[PDB]
Amino acid sequence: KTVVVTTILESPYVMMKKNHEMLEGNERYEGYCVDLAAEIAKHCGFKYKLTIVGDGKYGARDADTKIWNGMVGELVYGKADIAIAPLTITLVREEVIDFSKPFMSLGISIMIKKGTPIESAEDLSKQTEIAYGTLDSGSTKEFFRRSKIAVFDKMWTYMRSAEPSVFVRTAAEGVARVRKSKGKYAYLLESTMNEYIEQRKPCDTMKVGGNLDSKGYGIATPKGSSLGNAVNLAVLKLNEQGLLDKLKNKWWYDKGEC
Amino acid sequence: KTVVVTTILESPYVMMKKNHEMLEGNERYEGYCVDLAAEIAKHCGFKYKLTIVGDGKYGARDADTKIWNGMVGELVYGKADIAIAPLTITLVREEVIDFSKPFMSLGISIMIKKGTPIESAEDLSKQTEIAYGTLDSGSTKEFFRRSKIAVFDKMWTYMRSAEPSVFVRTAAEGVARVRKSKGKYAYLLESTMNEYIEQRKPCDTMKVGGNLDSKGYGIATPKGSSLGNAVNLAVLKLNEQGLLDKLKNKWWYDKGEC
Ligand SMILES: N[C@@H](CCC(=O)O)C(=O)O
Ligand SMILES: N[C@@H](CCC(=O)O)C(=O)O
Repeated sequence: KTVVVTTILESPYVMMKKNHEMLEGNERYEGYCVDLAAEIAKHCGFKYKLTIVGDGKYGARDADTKIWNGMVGELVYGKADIAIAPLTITLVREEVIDFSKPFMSLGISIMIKKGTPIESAEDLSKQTEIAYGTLDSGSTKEFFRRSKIAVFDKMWTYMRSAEPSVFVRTAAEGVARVRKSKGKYAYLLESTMNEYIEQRKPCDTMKVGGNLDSKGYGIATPKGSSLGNAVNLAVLKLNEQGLLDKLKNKWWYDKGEC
Repeated sequence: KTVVVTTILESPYVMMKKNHEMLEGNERYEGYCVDLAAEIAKHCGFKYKLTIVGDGKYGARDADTKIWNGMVGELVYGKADIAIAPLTITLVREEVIDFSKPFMSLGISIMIKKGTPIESAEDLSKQTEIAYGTLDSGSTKEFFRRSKIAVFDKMWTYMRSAEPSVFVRTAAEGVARVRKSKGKYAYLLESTMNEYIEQRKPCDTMKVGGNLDSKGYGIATPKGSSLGNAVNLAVLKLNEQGLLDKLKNKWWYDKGEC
Protein backbone atom coordinates (compact mmCIF):
# COMPACT_ATOMS: atom_id res chain seq x y z
CA LYS A 1 0.00 0.00 0.00
CA THR A 2 1.31 3.47 -0.93
CA VAL A 3 1.59 5.47 2.32
CA VAL A 4 -0.76 8.52 2.20
CA VAL A 5 1.14 11.34 3.89
CA THR A 6 -0.90 14.27 5.17
CA THR A 7 0.99 17.54 5.51
CA ILE A 8 0.32 21.29 5.49
CA LEU A 9 1.58 24.24 3.48
CA GLU A 10 3.94 26.02 5.91
CA SER A 11 7.34 27.62 5.29
CA PRO A 12 9.92 26.29 5.42
CA TYR A 13 8.39 22.81 6.10
CA VAL A 14 6.30 22.35 2.92
CA MET A 15 6.23 24.95 0.11
CA MET A 16 5.15 24.93 -3.54
CA LYS A 17 8.26 24.91 -5.74
CA LYS A 18 8.65 27.85 -8.18
CA ASN A 19 7.54 25.86 -11.26
CA HIS A 20 4.93 23.70 -9.40
CA GLU A 21 2.22 24.25 -12.04
CA MET A 22 4.21 22.05 -14.40
CA LEU A 23 5.21 19.49 -11.78
CA GLU A 24 3.69 16.18 -10.81
CA GLY A 25 2.96 14.44 -7.49
CA ASN A 26 5.61 14.70 -4.77
CA GLU A 27 7.76 16.80 -7.10
CA ARG A 28 5.40 19.83 -6.65
CA TYR A 29 6.69 20.42 -3.11
CA GLU A 30 9.88 21.35 -1.26
CA GLY A 31 10.97 21.93 2.31
CA TYR A 32 12.16 20.49 5.61
CA CYS A 33 9.23 18.06 5.93
CA VAL A 34 9.49 17.15 2.22
CA ASP A 35 13.12 16.11 2.79
CA LEU A 36 12.22 14.44 6.14
CA ALA A 37 9.40 12.38 4.51
CA ALA A 38 11.91 11.10 1.98
CA GLU A 39 14.37 10.03 4.76
CA ILE A 40 11.67 8.34 6.85
CA ALA A 41 10.38 6.51 3.75
CA LYS A 42 13.95 5.36 2.91
CA HIS A 43 14.54 4.05 6.48
CA CYS A 44 11.13 2.40 6.85
CA GLY A 45 11.07 1.09 3.24
CA PHE A 46 7.73 2.43 2.04
CA LYS A 47 6.47 4.29 -1.06
CA TYR A 48 4.38 7.39 -0.36
CA LYS A 49 2.15 10.18 -1.70
CA LEU A 50 2.34 13.71 -0.22
CA THR A 51 -1.14 15.21 0.05
CA ILE A 52 -1.95 18.65 1.42
CA VAL A 53 -4.49 18.52 4.29
CA GLY A 54 -7.95 19.11 2.71
CA ASP A 55 -9.07 21.78 5.19
CA GLY A 56 -5.65 23.50 5.61
CA LYS A 57 -5.57 22.97 9.37
CA TYR A 58 -3.41 21.38 12.05
CA GLY A 59 -6.06 19.83 14.24
CA ALA A 60 -8.61 20.68 16.82
CA ARG A 61 -11.66 19.03 18.31
CA ASP A 62 -14.92 21.01 17.99
CA ALA A 63 -16.33 21.68 21.49
CA ASP A 64 -19.93 20.94 20.47
CA THR A 65 -19.74 18.23 17.79
CA LYS A 66 -16.49 16.57 19.06
CA ILE A 67 -15.23 16.09 15.47
CA TRP A 68 -11.46 16.45 14.79
CA ASN A 69 -10.42 18.69 11.90
CA GLY A 70 -7.04 19.21 10.21
CA MET A 71 -4.29 16.63 9.86
CA VAL A 72 -5.35 15.14 13.23
CA GLY A 73 -8.81 14.45 11.76
CA GLU A 74 -7.38 12.90 8.59
CA LEU A 75 -5.49 10.39 10.79
CA VAL A 76 -8.45 9.80 13.17
CA TYR A 77 -10.95 9.20 10.34
CA GLY A 78 -8.58 7.03 8.30
CA LYS A 79 -8.03 9.53 5.46
CA ALA A 80 -4.18 9.57 5.83
CA ASP A 81 -1.61 6.97 6.98
CA ILE A 82 0.94 9.36 8.53
CA ALA A 83 1.31 13.06 9.14
CA ILE A 84 4.75 14.59 8.49
CA ALA A 85 4.37 18.24 9.40
CA PRO A 86 5.22 20.78 12.06
CA LEU A 87 2.59 19.10 14.23
CA THR A 88 2.86 19.84 17.97
CA ILE A 89 2.78 16.90 20.39
CA THR A 90 -0.03 17.70 22.87
CA LEU A 91 -1.96 15.66 25.48
CA VAL A 92 -5.37 15.85 23.75
CA ARG A 93 -3.79 14.81 20.42
CA GLU A 94 -1.72 12.04 22.16
CA GLU A 95 -5.06 10.56 23.42
CA VAL A 96 -6.36 10.03 19.86
CA ILE A 97 -3.26 9.47 17.62
CA ASP A 98 0.31 8.09 17.98
CA PHE A 99 3.39 10.41 17.90
CA SER A 100 7.11 9.81 17.27
CA LYS A 101 9.63 11.19 19.73
CA PRO A 102 10.08 14.87 18.68
CA PHE A 103 12.02 15.78 15.52
CA MET A 104 12.23 19.50 16.47
CA SER A 105 11.77 21.64 19.57
CA LEU A 106 9.92 24.93 19.81
CA GLY A 107 7.94 27.19 22.08
CA ILE A 108 5.25 29.77 21.52
CA SER A 109 6.72 33.24 20.80
CA ILE A 110 5.79 36.77 19.79
CA MET A 111 6.32 38.28 16.31
CA ILE A 112 6.36 42.07 15.98
CA LYS A 113 6.92 44.51 13.15
CA LYS A 114 10.25 46.29 13.74
CA GLY A 115 10.02 49.07 16.25
CA THR A 116 6.80 47.93 17.99
CA PRO A 117 7.09 48.92 21.68
CA ILE A 118 6.55 45.35 23.00
CA GLU A 119 9.25 43.21 24.70
CA SER A 120 7.10 40.45 26.24
CA ALA A 121 3.75 38.78 26.67
CA GLU A 122 3.33 40.79 29.87
CA ASP A 123 3.69 44.00 27.76
CA LEU A 124 1.06 42.70 25.31
CA SER A 125 -1.42 41.84 28.10
CA LYS A 126 -1.13 45.25 29.81
CA GLN A 127 -2.30 47.34 26.82
CA THR A 128 -4.86 47.50 23.99
CA GLU A 129 -3.32 49.76 21.24
CA ILE A 130 -1.47 46.81 19.70
CA ALA A 131 -3.92 44.01 18.82
CA TYR A 132 -2.60 40.43 19.02
CA GLY A 133 -3.74 36.97 18.10
CA THR A 134 -3.01 33.56 16.82
CA LEU A 135 -3.83 30.69 14.48
CA ASP A 136 -7.23 28.92 14.38
CA SER A 137 -7.33 25.16 15.01
CA GLY A 138 -3.76 24.80 16.35
CA SER A 139 -1.81 24.22 19.58
CA THR A 140 -0.96 27.93 20.15
CA LYS A 141 -4.70 28.90 20.39
CA GLU A 142 -5.40 25.90 22.71
CA PHE A 143 -2.45 26.95 24.96
CA PHE A 144 -4.12 30.34 25.58
CA ARG A 145 -7.60 28.91 25.94
CA ARG A 146 -6.36 26.44 28.62
CA SER A 147 -3.84 28.63 30.47
CA LYS A 148 -4.28 29.18 34.16
CA ILE A 149 -1.19 31.49 34.18
CA ALA A 150 -2.48 35.03 34.94
CA VAL A 151 -0.75 36.83 32.04
CA PHE A 152 -1.83 34.19 29.49
CA ASP A 153 -5.37 34.03 30.86
CA LYS A 154 -5.60 37.85 30.51
CA MET A 155 -4.35 37.58 26.92
CA TRP A 156 -6.99 34.91 26.07
CA THR A 157 -9.91 36.87 27.61
CA TYR A 158 -8.81 39.77 25.36
CA MET A 159 -8.25 37.61 22.26
CA ARG A 160 -11.46 35.59 22.32
CA SER A 161 -13.68 38.67 22.33
CA ALA A 162 -11.52 41.13 20.29
CA GLU A 163 -13.13 42.86 17.27
CA PRO A 164 -12.35 42.74 14.40
CA SER A 165 -11.23 39.14 14.97
CA VAL A 166 -7.57 38.74 15.96
CA PHE A 167 -7.41 35.08 14.76
CA VAL A 168 -6.06 34.01 11.42
CA ARG A 169 -6.61 30.88 9.29
CA THR A 170 -2.96 30.27 8.25
CA ALA A 171 0.37 31.41 9.74
CA ALA A 172 1.07 33.14 6.40
CA GLU A 173 -2.01 35.37 6.99
CA GLY A 174 -0.71 36.09 10.57
CA VAL A 175 2.70 37.11 9.24
CA ALA A 176 1.17 39.34 6.49
CA ARG A 177 -1.06 40.95 9.12
CA VAL A 178 1.93 41.91 11.30
CA ARG A 179 3.69 43.27 8.15
CA LYS A 180 0.79 45.36 6.93
CA SER A 181 -0.60 46.65 10.22
CA LYS A 182 2.28 49.12 10.82
CA GLY A 183 3.03 47.82 14.32
CA LYS A 184 -0.64 47.59 15.49
CA TYR A 185 -0.72 43.78 15.20
CA ALA A 186 1.51 41.26 16.96
CA TYR A 187 1.34 37.56 16.13
CA LEU A 188 1.61 34.62 18.57
CA LEU A 189 3.32 31.77 16.75
CA GLU A 190 5.90 29.04 17.29
CA SER A 191 9.52 30.07 17.65
CA THR A 192 10.57 27.89 14.67
CA MET A 193 8.28 29.80 12.29
CA ASN A 194 9.06 33.20 13.91
CA GLU A 195 12.84 32.67 13.56
CA TYR A 196 12.42 31.56 9.91
CA ILE A 197 10.52 34.74 8.91
CA GLU A 198 12.93 36.99 10.86
CA GLN A 199 15.57 35.92 8.34
CA ARG A 200 13.42 36.51 5.21
CA LYS A 201 12.75 39.59 3.08
CA PRO A 202 11.70 42.25 3.61
CA CYS A 203 13.35 41.74 7.03
CA ASP A 204 10.70 43.80 8.76
CA THR A 205 9.71 41.49 11.62
CA MET A 206 11.37 40.13 14.78
CA LYS A 207 10.92 37.63 17.61
CA VAL A 208 10.73 39.41 20.97
CA GLY A 209 11.01 37.80 24.43
CA GLY A 210 11.72 34.22 25.41
CA ASN A 211 9.49 31.33 24.53
CA LEU A 212 6.30 30.99 26.58
CA ASP A 213 6.58 27.16 26.65
CA SER A 214 8.74 24.24 25.53
CA LYS A 215 7.44 21.43 23.37
CA GLY A 216 8.09 19.35 20.25
CA TYR A 217 6.77 18.37 16.82
CA GLY A 218 6.29 14.65 16.26
CA ILE A 219 5.49 12.44 13.25
CA ALA A 220 1.95 11.26 13.79
CA THR A 221 0.18 7.99 12.81
CA PRO A 222 -3.32 6.57 13.54
CA LYS A 223 -3.51 5.11 17.08
CA GLY A 224 -2.05 1.60 17.00
CA SER A 225 -0.72 1.85 13.43
CA SER A 226 2.03 -0.64 12.60
CA LEU A 227 4.07 2.20 10.98
CA GLY A 228 4.56 3.92 14.37
CA ASN A 229 7.47 1.82 15.65
CA ALA A 230 9.66 2.04 12.52
CA VAL A 231 9.05 5.77 12.14
CA ASN A 232 9.97 6.52 15.76
CA LEU A 233 13.23 4.59 15.36
CA ALA A 234 13.88 6.49 12.11
CA VAL A 235 13.52 9.90 13.75
CA LEU A 236 15.89 8.96 16.59
CA LYS A 237 18.45 7.66 14.05
CA LEU A 238 18.15 10.71 11.82
CA ASN A 239 18.67 12.94 14.87
CA GLU A 240 21.69 10.97 16.04
CA GLN A 241 23.29 10.98 12.59
CA GLY A 242 23.07 14.78 12.40
CA LEU A 243 20.59 14.75 9.50
CA LEU A 244 17.87 16.70 11.34
CA ASP A 245 20.46 19.37 12.18
CA LYS A 246 21.63 19.40 8.52
CA LEU A 247 17.96 19.90 7.37
CA LYS A 248 17.41 22.70 9.88
CA ASN A 249 20.47 24.45 8.52
CA LYS A 250 19.36 23.90 4.91
CA TRP A 251 15.87 25.37 5.46
CA TRP A 252 16.56 28.18 8.01
CA TYR A 253 20.22 29.49 8.07
CA ASP A 254 20.96 28.86 4.30
CA LYS A 255 17.54 30.45 3.47
CA GLY A 256 18.65 33.66 5.27
CA GLU A 257 18.17 36.96 3.41
CA CYS A 258 18.59 39.47 6.22
CA LYS B 1 2.77 -3.39 44.06
CA THR B 2 4.97 -0.51 45.26
CA VAL B 3 6.64 1.00 42.15
CA VAL B 4 10.46 0.62 42.39
CA VAL B 5 11.89 3.82 40.95
CA THR B 6 15.50 3.73 39.79
CA THR B 7 17.27 7.08 39.74
CA ILE B 8 20.81 8.49 39.97
CA LEU B 9 22.56 11.00 42.21
CA GLU B 10 22.91 14.09 39.98
CA SER B 11 22.42 17.77 40.82
CA PRO B 12 19.93 19.26 40.71
CA TYR B 13 17.82 16.17 39.75
CA VAL B 14 18.43 13.95 42.81
CA MET B 15 20.57 15.09 45.78
CA MET B 16 20.99 13.93 49.38
CA LYS B 17 19.24 16.41 51.68
CA LYS B 18 21.44 18.13 54.32
CA ASN B 19 20.24 15.94 57.22
CA HIS B 20 19.87 12.71 55.14
CA GLU B 21 21.68 10.54 57.72
CA MET B 22 18.67 10.91 59.99
CA LEU B 23 16.06 10.57 57.26
CA GLU B 24 14.11 7.60 56.01
CA GLY B 25 13.14 6.27 52.57
CA ASN B 26 12.05 8.83 49.97
CA GLU B 27 12.61 11.60 52.51
CA ARG B 28 16.43 11.24 52.16
CA TYR B 29 16.37 12.88 48.72
CA GLU B 30 15.53 16.19 47.04
CA GLY B 31 15.57 17.65 43.56
CA TYR B 32 13.84 18.10 40.22
CA CYS B 33 13.35 14.35 39.64
CA VAL B 34 12.31 13.85 43.30
CA ASP B 35 9.52 16.42 42.78
CA LEU B 36 8.71 14.99 39.31
CA ALA B 37 8.41 11.40 40.70
CA ALA B 38 5.90 12.69 43.23
CA GLU B 39 3.78 14.39 40.47
CA ILE B 40 3.87 11.34 38.19
CA ALA B 41 2.89 9.08 41.11
CA LYS B 42 -0.01 11.44 42.00
CA HIS B 43 -1.30 11.48 38.38
CA CYS B 44 -0.88 7.74 37.79
CA GLY B 45 -2.08 6.76 41.29
CA PHE B 46 0.79 4.57 42.46
CA LYS B 47 2.92 4.29 45.62
CA TYR B 48 6.68 4.21 45.05
CA LYS B 49 10.18 3.71 46.49
CA LEU B 50 13.11 5.83 45.24
CA THR B 51 16.25 3.70 44.95
CA ILE B 52 19.63 4.92 43.77
CA VAL B 53 20.98 2.89 40.81
CA GLY B 54 23.26 0.17 42.31
CA ASP B 55 26.20 0.79 39.97
CA GLY B 56 25.86 4.63 39.78
CA LYS B 57 25.50 4.65 36.00
CA TYR B 58 23.10 5.82 33.30
CA GLY B 59 23.28 2.89 30.92
CA ALA B 60 25.44 1.35 28.31
CA ARG B 61 25.72 -2.01 26.61
CA ASP B 62 29.11 -3.74 26.94
CA ALA B 63 30.56 -4.36 23.44
CA ASP B 64 31.81 -7.85 24.28
CA THR B 65 29.32 -9.30 26.79
CA LYS B 66 26.24 -7.35 25.54
CA ILE B 67 25.03 -6.77 29.12
CA TRP B 68 23.31 -3.43 29.97
CA ASN B 69 24.54 -1.55 33.03
CA GLY B 70 23.13 1.48 34.87
CA MET B 71 19.47 2.42 35.15
CA VAL B 72 18.89 0.94 31.66
CA GLY B 73 20.09 -2.45 32.95
CA GLU B 74 17.91 -2.26 36.06
CA LEU B 75 14.86 -1.84 33.78
CA VAL B 76 16.02 -4.51 31.26
CA TYR B 77 16.74 -7.12 33.96
CA GLY B 78 13.57 -6.39 35.94
CA LYS B 79 15.29 -4.79 38.95
CA ALA B 80 13.29 -1.49 38.71
CA ASP B 81 9.77 -0.61 37.49
CA ILE B 82 10.49 2.90 36.19
CA ALA B 83 13.45 5.22 35.83
CA ILE B 84 12.89 8.90 36.71
CA ALA B 85 16.21 10.56 36.02
CA PRO B 86 18.00 12.80 33.56
CA LEU B 87 18.06 9.82 31.19
CA THR B 88 18.67 10.68 27.52
CA ILE B 89 16.31 9.22 24.91
CA THR B 90 18.58 7.43 22.39
CA LEU B 91 17.97 4.88 19.59
CA VAL B 92 19.88 1.98 21.21
CA ARG B 93 18.04 2.55 24.51
CA GLU B 94 14.65 2.95 22.68
CA GLU B 95 15.22 -0.57 21.20
CA VAL B 96 15.34 -2.18 24.67
CA ILE B 97 13.14 0.00 26.99
CA ASP B 98 10.08 2.31 26.66
CA PHE B 99 10.41 6.14 27.00
CA SER B 100 7.90 8.93 27.73
CA LYS B 101 7.82 11.96 25.45
CA PRO B 102 10.66 14.21 26.75
CA PHE B 103 10.28 16.13 30.03
CA MET B 104 13.35 18.34 29.33
CA SER B 105 15.52 19.28 26.36
CA LEU B 106 19.29 19.47 26.26
CA GLY B 107 22.34 19.13 24.08
CA ILE B 108 25.94 18.19 24.71
CA SER B 109 28.06 21.23 25.70
CA ILE B 110 31.51 22.24 26.91
CA MET B 111 32.37 23.26 30.49
CA ILE B 112 35.55 25.28 31.07
CA LYS B 113 37.22 26.86 34.06
CA LYS B 114 36.98 30.66 33.71
CA GLY B 115 39.54 32.09 31.38
CA THR B 116 40.35 28.88 29.46
CA PRO B 117 41.16 29.89 25.85
CA ILE B 118 38.48 27.63 24.28
CA GLU B 119 35.29 28.89 22.54
CA SER B 120 34.16 25.71 20.75
CA ALA B 121 34.54 22.02 20.10
CA GLU B 122 36.58 22.93 17.02
CA ASP B 123 39.03 24.80 19.34
CA LEU B 124 39.24 21.73 21.61
CA SER B 125 39.93 19.35 18.68
CA LYS B 126 42.72 21.52 17.21
CA GLN B 127 45.01 21.44 20.28
CA THR B 128 46.40 19.17 23.02
CA GLU B 129 47.39 21.49 25.97
CA ILE B 130 43.86 21.40 27.38
CA ALA B 131 42.76 17.79 27.99
CA TYR B 132 39.03 17.03 27.60
CA GLY B 133 36.68 14.18 28.26
CA THR B 134 33.36 12.91 29.34
CA LEU B 135 31.29 10.54 31.46
CA ASP B 136 31.60 6.71 31.33
CA SER B 137 28.49 4.68 30.45
CA GLY B 138 26.33 7.60 29.22
CA SER B 139 24.92 9.16 26.04
CA THR B 140 27.63 11.87 25.73
CA LYS B 141 30.45 9.24 25.42
CA GLU B 142 28.36 7.21 22.89
CA PHE B 143 27.76 10.41 20.82
CA PHE B 144 31.54 10.83 20.36
CA ARG B 145 32.19 7.14 19.79
CA ARG B 146 29.55 7.06 16.99
CA SER B 147 30.12 10.47 15.38
CA LYS B 148 30.95 10.63 11.72
CA ILE B 149 31.26 14.46 11.97
CA ALA B 150 34.97 15.30 11.38
CA VAL B 151 35.48 17.53 14.46
CA PHE B 152 33.73 15.05 16.79
CA ASP B 153 35.52 12.06 15.28
CA LYS B 154 38.86 13.86 15.88
CA MET B 155 37.84 14.54 19.48
CA TRP B 156 36.95 10.84 20.07
CA THR B 157 40.22 9.51 18.55
CA TYR B 158 42.01 11.83 21.02
CA MET B 159 39.77 10.96 23.99
CA ARG B 160 39.77 7.18 23.69
CA SER B 161 43.56 6.92 23.80
CA ALA B 162 44.42 9.92 26.07
CA GLU B 163 46.63 9.29 29.14
CA PRO B 164 46.01 9.70 32.02
CA SER B 165 42.39 8.78 31.26
CA VAL B 166 40.14 11.73 30.37
CA PHE B 167 36.92 9.85 31.34
CA VAL B 168 35.17 10.21 34.65
CA ARG B 169 32.74 7.95 36.55
CA THR B 170 30.25 10.65 37.68
CA ALA B 171 29.49 14.17 36.39
CA ALA B 172 30.47 15.46 39.85
CA GLU B 173 34.01 14.08 39.30
CA GLY B 174 34.06 15.78 35.83
CA VAL B 175 33.06 19.12 37.34
CA ALA B 176 35.67 18.83 40.17
CA ARG B 177 38.30 17.97 37.57
CA VAL B 178 37.60 21.14 35.56
CA ARG B 179 37.70 23.15 38.85
CA LYS B 180 40.98 21.72 40.11
CA SER B 181 42.92 21.44 36.85
CA LYS B 182 43.50 25.22 36.52
CA GLY B 183 42.13 25.40 32.97
CA LYS B 184 43.92 22.25 31.66
CA TYR B 185 40.74 20.14 31.70
CA ALA B 186 37.48 20.81 29.86
CA TYR B 187 34.41 18.65 30.45
CA LEU B 188 31.86 17.49 27.83
CA LEU B 189 28.49 17.31 29.52
CA GLU B 190 24.82 18.08 28.90
CA SER B 191 23.78 21.72 28.74
CA THR B 192 21.26 21.25 31.61
CA MET B 193 24.02 20.17 34.03
CA ASN B 194 26.54 22.73 32.65
CA GLU B 195 24.07 25.63 33.10
CA TYR B 196 23.22 24.46 36.66
CA ILE B 197 26.89 24.47 37.79
CA GLU B 198 27.58 27.82 36.08
CA GLN B 199 25.18 29.32 38.62
CA ARG B 200 26.71 27.62 41.70
CA LYS B 201 29.60 28.55 44.00
CA PRO B 202 32.43 29.09 43.60
CA CYS B 203 31.24 30.45 40.22
CA ASP B 204 34.45 29.40 38.53
CA THR B 205 33.13 27.52 35.49
CA MET B 206 31.21 28.41 32.32
CA LYS B 207 29.43 26.90 29.32
CA VAL B 208 31.16 27.89 26.07
CA GLY B 209 29.77 27.50 22.53
CA GLY B 210 26.40 26.27 21.34
CA ASN B 211 25.10 22.79 21.96
CA LEU B 212 26.59 20.05 19.78
CA ASP B 213 23.20 18.27 19.47
CA SER B 214 19.54 18.48 20.47
CA LYS B 215 17.78 15.75 22.40
CA GLY B 216 15.56 15.00 25.40
CA TYR B 217 15.31 13.14 28.72
CA GLY B 218 12.39 10.73 29.02
CA ILE B 219 10.85 8.70 31.85
CA ALA B 220 11.75 5.11 31.10
CA THR B 221 9.89 1.82 31.80
CA PRO B 222 10.58 -1.85 30.86
CA LYS B 223 9.57 -2.56 27.24
CA GLY B 224 5.81 -3.18 27.14
CA SER B 225 5.19 -2.15 30.76
CA SER B 226 1.60 -1.20 31.52
CA LEU B 227 2.85 1.92 33.40
CA GLY B 228 4.17 3.48 30.15
CA ASN B 229 0.89 4.90 28.84
CA ALA B 230 -0.19 6.67 32.05
CA VAL B 231 3.27 8.10 32.64
CA ASN B 232 3.55 9.51 29.12
CA LEU B 233 0.16 11.23 29.51
CA ALA B 234 1.31 12.57 32.90
CA VAL B 235 4.45 14.17 31.47
CA LEU B 236 2.49 15.87 28.66
CA LYS B 237 -0.07 17.18 31.20
CA LEU B 238 2.59 18.40 33.61
CA ASN B 239 4.32 20.21 30.73
CA GLU B 240 1.09 21.81 29.54
CA GLN B 241 0.12 22.94 33.05
CA GLY B 242 3.45 24.75 33.47
CA LEU B 243 4.64 22.45 36.28
CA LEU B 244 7.80 21.29 34.47
CA ASP B 245 8.71 24.95 33.90
CA LYS B 246 7.99 25.73 37.58
CA LEU B 247 10.32 22.81 38.63
CA LYS B 248 13.07 23.99 36.29
CA ASN B 249 12.87 27.41 37.88
CA LYS B 250 12.87 25.96 41.39
CA TRP B 251 15.99 23.81 40.82
CA TRP B 252 18.09 26.04 38.49
CA TYR B 253 17.26 29.84 38.64
CA ASP B 254 16.20 29.89 42.38
CA LYS B 255 19.33 27.78 43.19
CA GLY B 256 21.52 30.54 41.64
CA GLU B 257 24.50 31.76 43.70
CA CYS B 258 26.50 33.62 41.07
N1 LIG C 1 2.34 23.32 15.31
C1 LIG C 1 0.99 23.89 15.66
C2 LIG C 1 0.48 24.86 14.57
C3 LIG C 1 0.99 26.28 14.68
C4 LIG C 1 0.39 27.06 15.87
O1 LIG C 1 -0.58 26.59 16.49
O2 LIG C 1 0.92 28.18 16.17
C5 LIG C 1 0.02 22.76 15.80
O3 LIG C 1 0.42 21.61 15.61
O4 LIG C 1 -1.16 22.93 16.09
N1 LIG D 1 21.80 11.91 30.38
C1 LIG D 1 23.01 11.10 30.02
C2 LIG D 1 24.06 11.11 31.15
C3 LIG D 1 25.00 12.30 31.15
C4 LIG D 1 26.03 12.28 30.00
O1 LIG D 1 26.16 11.25 29.31
O2 LIG D 1 26.70 13.33 29.78
C5 LIG D 1 22.58 9.68 29.77
O3 LIG D 1 21.39 9.40 29.90
O4 LIG D 1 23.36 8.80 29.45
